[PDB]
Amino acid sequence: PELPEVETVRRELEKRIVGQKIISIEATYPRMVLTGFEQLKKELTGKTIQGISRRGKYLIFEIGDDFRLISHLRMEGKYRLATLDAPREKHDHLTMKFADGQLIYADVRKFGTWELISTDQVLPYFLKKKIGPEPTYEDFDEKLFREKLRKSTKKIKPYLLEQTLVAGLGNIYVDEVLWLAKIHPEKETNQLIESSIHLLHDSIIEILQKAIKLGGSSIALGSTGKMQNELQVYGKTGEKCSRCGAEIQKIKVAGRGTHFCPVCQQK
DNA sequence: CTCTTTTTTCTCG
DNA sequence: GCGAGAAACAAAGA
Ligand SMILES: O=c1[nH]c(=S)[nH]c2[nH]ccc12
Repeated sequence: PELPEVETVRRELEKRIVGQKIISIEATYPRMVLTGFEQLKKELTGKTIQGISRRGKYLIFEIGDDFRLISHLRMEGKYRLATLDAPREKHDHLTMKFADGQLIYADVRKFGTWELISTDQVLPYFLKKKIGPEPTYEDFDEKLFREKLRKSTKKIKPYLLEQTLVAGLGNIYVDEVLWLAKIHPEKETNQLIESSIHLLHDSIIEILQKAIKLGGSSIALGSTGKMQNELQVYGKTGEKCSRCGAEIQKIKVAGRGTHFCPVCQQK
């Protein structure tokens, strides 16, 4: 999941578990709780969920006044709300039980993580990760963006994926964004001219906000997304580009599968 | 059978 | 510092 999917999950959860007292917490895979499962179980049991926030691709459960549970879904994490008598499925790892249902985390690849941290440590947590601004007009300052691009000789796609120029892009939306901004994924950032950086900036915001409105891409909470029907290049190798009669090509860039339209995305 | 494919952190040179 | 490659892991396809 990328920012749009995580935000969809955040919204569904917010409407359903906020106000719910945690009756108990159980784990078949305690190892994904990086700060210690027993400590998390002791601290959160009996607490009421106050809210759910999000920063980049990170889910943030506000639980009691003084704790936050930072959940990352990584590649295939999935939450669902189930009745208490629901049967365990093979890749279920954690469950948070309420009086009238339960929140189950499942993750085939076991990459997802939970971290318990205190409220006044949330901002420091994200500062230490150097997570960039949220992809909104109010937060994503183009001027700083522009100066960071001009100082680097990194390729634009992997640099955007680092989450430090701006938060929330992953492989799908970085490919869509670069297609929309007519930029080559291996373009070195210091060769980007001002007008391209401007288009890149706005496209990042516009694509991510559109995907949020369409409830994310779906290829469980957040499983009713429609953004996948609007994808222009990701996973569409060999099919025609929607800007010219060329075909989508797929290459490897700094380890990632990369879909782009050669003719519309020259350096 | 082998090899490759699908977020973030770590290692090595 | 850097970039490349691999690692965490499971399942599927070639
Ligand atoms: O290289 C990265 N690619 C993605 S998708 N997320 C990241 N976080 C930190 C580094 C990276």
